[PDB]
Amino acid sequence: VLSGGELDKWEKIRLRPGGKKQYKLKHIVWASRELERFAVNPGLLETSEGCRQILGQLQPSLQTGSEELRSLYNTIAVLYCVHQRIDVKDTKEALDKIEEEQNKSKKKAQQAAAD
Amino acid sequence: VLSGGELDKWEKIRLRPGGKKQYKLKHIVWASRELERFAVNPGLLETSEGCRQILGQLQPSLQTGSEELRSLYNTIAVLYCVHQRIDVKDTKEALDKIEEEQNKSKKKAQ
Amino acid sequence: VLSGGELDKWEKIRLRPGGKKQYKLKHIVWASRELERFAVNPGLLETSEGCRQILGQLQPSLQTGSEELRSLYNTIAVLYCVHQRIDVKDTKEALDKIEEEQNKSKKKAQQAA
Repeated sequence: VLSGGELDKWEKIRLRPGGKKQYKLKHIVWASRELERFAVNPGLLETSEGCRQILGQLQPSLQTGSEELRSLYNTIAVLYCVHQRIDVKDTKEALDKIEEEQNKSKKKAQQAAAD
Repeated sequence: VLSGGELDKWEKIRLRPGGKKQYKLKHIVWASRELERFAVNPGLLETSEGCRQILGQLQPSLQTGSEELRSLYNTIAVLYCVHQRIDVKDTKEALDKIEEEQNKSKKKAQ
Repeated sequence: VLSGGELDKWEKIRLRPGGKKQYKLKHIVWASRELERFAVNPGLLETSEGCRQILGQLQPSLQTGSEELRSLYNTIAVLYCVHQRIDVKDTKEALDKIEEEQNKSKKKAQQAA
């Protein structure tokens, strides 16, 4: 899933914005076997675009989603930023970074639109 | 999920349209554990809009849907009505009560 | 799910084109157990329409689906064809058939209706 080097980046990211706990290889194994459970292809965790796709399939369920699902989604958000080379200090910065990413492109959509 | 009173109602409602058996405490718990089985939020059973979001989430998987899914759908349907103080005597009523309130949404929406 | 003649047709189909292995009884059973797990009604498997409805539901998940889902969808693709008396030699022919119908009705109920 992660290059050693992505792993090194991963293992410094904190689970919560000021927390002492950090992401670990066990969180990737979990996320992979979780996706397996929900019949999503865990091989997808190995590229940015994979992760982008998974997040899109899970995005809709977020609202009514239990914290086991939100926990899965967020793990994959952090992974995505890691594959993307987007520097984050914790999970929330991951999610913000992804959002302000979408919001930028969806403007360029509106803006490419009137051409 | 339910206050007593709210739960008093619940416990006289019959599984069937017109059969003898009724709604246990045990069915809410089941409904809760089903939801987290489906990674859906169980705290949603605690509110009417909550049950209203769940039913909306579940409503497309229903036709093709298994007996457990349809069973989960129907008790959350009843939960909803009891929650909504829109009372009823069986599931079928609670279900017509959503088919027929949903139509009041559609006829008054556009 | 299948009737004897359907099951002769079935146990004569292969999983891959010039392939050796064909569809056993074990495949109908797995797919039935798989569907109940997916909270889908296994009794749908014994009709062309139900198989149809299961496939249209599964289809959006396919692209990011695991091999378990991909294999669930393929068995059911084949099962439909059989219920339809469509003469598909392997799974590949099964899935283009599913691909043929799924766009017929997609084009229909959007640009006709």
